Amino acid sequence: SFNFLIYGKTGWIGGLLGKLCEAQGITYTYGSGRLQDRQSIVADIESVKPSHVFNAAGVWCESHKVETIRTNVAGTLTLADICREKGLVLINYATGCIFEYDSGHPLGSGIGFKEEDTPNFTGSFYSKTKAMVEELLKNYENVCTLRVRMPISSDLTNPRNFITKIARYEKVVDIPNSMTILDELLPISIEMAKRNLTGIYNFTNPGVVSHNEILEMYRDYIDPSFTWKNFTPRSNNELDATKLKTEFPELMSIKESLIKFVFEPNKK
Amino acid sequence: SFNFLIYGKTGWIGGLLGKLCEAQGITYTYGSGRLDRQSIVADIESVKPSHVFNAAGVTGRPNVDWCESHKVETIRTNVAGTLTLADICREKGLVLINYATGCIFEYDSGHPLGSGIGFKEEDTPNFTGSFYSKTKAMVEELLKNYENVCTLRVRMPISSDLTNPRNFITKIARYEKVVDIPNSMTILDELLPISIEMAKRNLTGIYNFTNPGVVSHNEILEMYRDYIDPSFTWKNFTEPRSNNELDATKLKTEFPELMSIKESLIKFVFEPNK
Ligand SMILES: [Cl-]
Ligand SMILES: [Cl-]
Ligand SMILES: [Zn+2]
Ligand SMILES: [Zn+2]
Ligand SMILES: [Zn+2]
Ligand SMILES: [Zn+2]
Ligand SMILES: [Zn+2]
Ligand SMILES: [Zn+2]
Repeated sequence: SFNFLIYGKTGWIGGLLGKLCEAQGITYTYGSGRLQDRQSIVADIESVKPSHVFNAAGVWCESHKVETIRTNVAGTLTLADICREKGLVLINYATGCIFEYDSGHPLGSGIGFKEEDTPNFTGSFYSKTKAMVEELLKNYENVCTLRVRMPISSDLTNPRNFITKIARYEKVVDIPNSMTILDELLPISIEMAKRNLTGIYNFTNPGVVSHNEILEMYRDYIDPSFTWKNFTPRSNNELDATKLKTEFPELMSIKESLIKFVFEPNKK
Repeated sequence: SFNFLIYGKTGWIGGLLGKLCEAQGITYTYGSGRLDRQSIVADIESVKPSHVFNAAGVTGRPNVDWCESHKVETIRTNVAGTLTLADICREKGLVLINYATGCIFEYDSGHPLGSGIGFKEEDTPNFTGSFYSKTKAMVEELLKNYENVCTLRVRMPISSDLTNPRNFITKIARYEKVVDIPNSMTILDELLPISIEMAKRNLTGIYNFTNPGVVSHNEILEMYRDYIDPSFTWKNFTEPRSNNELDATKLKTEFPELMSIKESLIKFVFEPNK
């Protein structure tokens, strides 16, 4: 009944999805093909005959911008199109870092950006390009787009993990941010496929956390001797968790979720 | 020396291009490939072109309903296909002449109606409420990253062929009332040859690609009347389409012989149709 075609095997979310699909006992296969060409994708689909498809491909000179366009724009739009022609729900792993605190959603307010909102942080190429694709993907009834931010998981060896970035910085800033606890949200995303959810979902845990709060948990739970300094353009914001929370009332707030899925199992 | 790969034989400009290459003795070929990399990659190796022309659409105001199937259809060809084509050309060192739209700008506080102040290449599209408009702006902004691509902003394209329903003149001449707004416009008969020359000169970046100056719908209809049908009649509105002027400085500097709409209209469109 359930059969998953997944793109991005050499990737963080891609790999974790594979391991998730073992322990869940779900049939899955990693897309051999390349997003850059439609021929590949059509083949994979017709060969694998998937019920759902997952896109975890992806996450500035010309060469690297062009490369990103080829995979994040052309490629993502092509997969979306094919999956639509075929009737397949496409889970599209994307970014929430296209918003930033502003006059209508001020730092410290509790008012988060909603799914329906216009991306207000689009100066950087990556940010703009990500906003462009998200806007375009709205016209694809089958696509479900997930706004992931500053992904964190239970494994601190991962240089991509946000906690291990912050515990490395010389000085750090202290700004509350919406973040994605992978261990919790990734099983949730799989459930979203099963329920055939589509549209945009902010895909962070509800509530916000700052670097100081995360470094405090880090010192207490995993290195009691740890020390950091504070400062006496990146994205900072809250995403509104309402829509994702309505569909998934078991979803945990960040601190509470950092404690269970990340810090308690790494205690030392 | 020259060998052109052209996309869009189906369409207005793409058809016109082919005829110009015939008339000028330039070897050209229309691409079989659907804008499917491998399909395009095949064309480039089969044709071994010196330059590539993307007229894959759409010539002018298009043009149907904006439902999902229709929006998606433009995204597949005008976004993913155009970006795929630009990519392959860039990898291969090939210059790509991309025919596109100027109808992504609108009269504003800093470029007011009647001011003679026109939008520049560098300017940020300010008319992007509608899907088509936002989408073409997106692609245009993205194409800025492909140094081999030459984006041309064509507005309300016009031909000496007054029988062609795509021609802006015959649209307006066939309508009951009309809006009368000064606009920048493109005389294909004059401007299409120039685009062949831009390719020859390996030009790149964005060019506003309308004739210098503006005409209103009325100034045009009056010329229709005195040149083709003196018995012609029309009323106005007393009561959203893109209305703007496009700065022609950059195109004129590169092409001094470029004429303004009115004189270009007279010479290319109306006089050889008396
Ligand atoms: Cl708002
Ligand atoms: Cl400006
Ligand atoms: Zn680089
Ligand atoms: Zn980020
Ligand atoms: Zn809001
Ligand atoms: Zn137009
Ligand atoms: Zn200006
Ligand atoms: Zn280069």
